[PDB]
Amino acid sequence: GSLLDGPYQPTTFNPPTSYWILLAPTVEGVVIQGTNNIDRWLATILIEPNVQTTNRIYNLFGQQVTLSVENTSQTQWKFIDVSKTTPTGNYTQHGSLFSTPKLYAVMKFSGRIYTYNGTTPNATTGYYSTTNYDTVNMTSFCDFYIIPRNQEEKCTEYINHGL
Ligand SMILES: CO[C@]1(C(=O)O)C[C@H](O)[C@@H](NC(C)=O)[C@H]([C@H](O)[C@H](O)CO)O1
Ligand SMILES: CO[C@]1(C(=O)O)C[C@H](O)[C@@H](NC(C)=O)[C@H]([C@H](O)[C@H](O)CO)O1
Ligand code: NA
Repeated sequence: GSLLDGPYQPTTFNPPTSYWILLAPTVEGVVIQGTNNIDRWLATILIEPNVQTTNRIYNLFGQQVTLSVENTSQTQWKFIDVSKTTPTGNYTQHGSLFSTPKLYAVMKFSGRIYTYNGTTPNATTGYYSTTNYDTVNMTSFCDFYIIPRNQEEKCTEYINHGL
């Protein structure tokens, strides 16, 4: 199709700005990570339905990181964005997406990293103001597609309803 470039394999890349990276993860874990190497170490984790509060180990930027996570949703998977602002600091959790299709998306745009949050089929976009936003290198750990920002409405549709 002429709307969705891909699919592409898991890879390390520095995407251009104004492009949504539509991610299609399979199992629970780290979906994607990215950093400006300065003041933003950002990642998205996926959690299966019905997970009571527990510590889990995630491989973030080549080290084991223990995070306290939960998914109280009985039916929906949970994407959590994870952020630390210093290389030696702690990750905090933001912009949860409760999802049935299990699709996620990320974009570098005007000073920010954009992702989706809320509850499908009514998910919206959210953002993280990021120093040198355009330089952020990403590693996707799952298959992904590329869709232009001018076609954002269709990306939102996919987040909410699936492919
Ligand atoms: C500072 O707030 C947060 C965070 O890290 O962003 C919010 C998050 O909802 C919470 N997670 C749970 C399951 O309660 C978490 C842990 O309580 C804390 O990190 C202990 O490690 O604290
Ligand atoms: C400082 O304000 C903002 C920002 O980055 O511009 C506003 C933004 O709406 C908010 N996004 C979400 C999804 O929570 C974000 C994060 O809480 C923070 O960046 C985590 O470090 O904070
Ligand atoms: Na999010």
